[PDB]
Amino acid sequence: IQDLSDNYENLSKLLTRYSTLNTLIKLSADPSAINAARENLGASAKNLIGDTKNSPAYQAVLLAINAAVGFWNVLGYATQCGGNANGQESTSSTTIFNNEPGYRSTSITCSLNRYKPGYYGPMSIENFKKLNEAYQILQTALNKGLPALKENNGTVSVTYTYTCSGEGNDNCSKKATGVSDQNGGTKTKTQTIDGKTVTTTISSKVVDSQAKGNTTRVSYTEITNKLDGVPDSAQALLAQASTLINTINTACPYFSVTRGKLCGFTEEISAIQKMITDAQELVNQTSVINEHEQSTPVGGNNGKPFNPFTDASFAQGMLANASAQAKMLNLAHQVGQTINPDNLTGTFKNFVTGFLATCNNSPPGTVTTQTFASGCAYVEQTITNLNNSIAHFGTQEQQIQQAENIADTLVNFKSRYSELGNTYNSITTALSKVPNAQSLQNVVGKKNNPYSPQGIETNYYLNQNSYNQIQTINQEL
Repeated sequence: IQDLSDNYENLSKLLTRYSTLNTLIKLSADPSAINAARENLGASAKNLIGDTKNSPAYQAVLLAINAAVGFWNVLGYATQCGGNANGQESTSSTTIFNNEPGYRSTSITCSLNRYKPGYYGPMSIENFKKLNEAYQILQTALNKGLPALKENNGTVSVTYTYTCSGEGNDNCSKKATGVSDQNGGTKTKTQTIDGKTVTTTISSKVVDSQAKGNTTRVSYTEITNKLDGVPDSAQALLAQASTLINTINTACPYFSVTRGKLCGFTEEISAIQKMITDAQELVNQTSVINEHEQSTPVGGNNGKPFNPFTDASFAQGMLANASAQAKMLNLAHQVGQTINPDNLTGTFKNFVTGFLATCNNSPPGTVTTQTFASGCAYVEQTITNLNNSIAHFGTQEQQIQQAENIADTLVNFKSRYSELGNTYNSITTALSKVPNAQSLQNVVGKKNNPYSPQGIETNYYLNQNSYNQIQTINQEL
């Protein structure tokens, strides 16, 4: 019998594929099972793109965004910045950006002079402005709340200010800001973001050192930026998060809390770039689902019985729909795994547990004097809510898998049905090589079906009892 262990192994493996294929074939030949799977796809799609708390897709998008914001909240205060316009070194230019996580301040001050901005040096004012604008947009949208993935018409208004002090400072100058007058001029432009018409209003105001309220006693300009109609959407915010982390990686400025270059946090930046990319690909799947609705009846709803060989035009779209939902769930889990401290070690884990997933500072998008050196982007809570939503989606995931399997079977029905017969033949052959042949031959059987109009000439059967015994013997050897 010990010489029959490979025989029972092959027989057990074939019978499992036989039963799985047989059940899948019977499912995909049944219009009621098909319509139940198509109805499940519609409901799980509505949850994926319509929910917030209970959508793993939504939670993963929020996590990728918050990891980027929290990364800058940890390191922004220690980041060296300064200089003049177009990355030129400055003599005595002090440029302060408000609503930024500075050291014991709600502002980051850029006042490093006599050093040219660049890699491993100070971040240029041009790069900080690019960084700051994305930071303010993200924080304002996160404060309002990221809408569900199906939402394409949500907007926010974003307002932020920066001041220019010191002799020779051309950062709040006209060619930099492109206004007109600096003491009272204002400019209204339009910049189309993600297909949205965004109205931008830039204002300039000069405050001489003599003025009641100017406790700084240092003649300074103030630039106020007002963006109207900024898209608050998954795709739009992921692009802003991409701009934030990539501006950090591109400028790679010097920092000192340890000291070095910001792009030296190579593990953190690689993780955030991957999470943003995975989240963007996750969001891209919504249009695949949108263009493949499963609501309309199929079959199987005409005069004659459903034929899986000819009445399965809908299967390709059903497969694309289920494929997109499975891909959304897998990518959502991938975003969690990338940043989850339980999967990290060394310096990367210490960064997440000690800094990114904490908050010394409170509504989302809040900048306080204690924000610095802390993530303050609810990274810890979002990881928990993402994994909670994945567990909540377990039943729906299973239904997506079944739908996927049914749709894949219908697309390849001729080949899958033919594989079922070939598997039956390999089983009967393998049965002839196990001793005392006429004992368990009941395990598989087939009957011709002439007067059956589904185009399926042969029905395949399986003795669940004899199937069970063969599996136990296989387990015994």
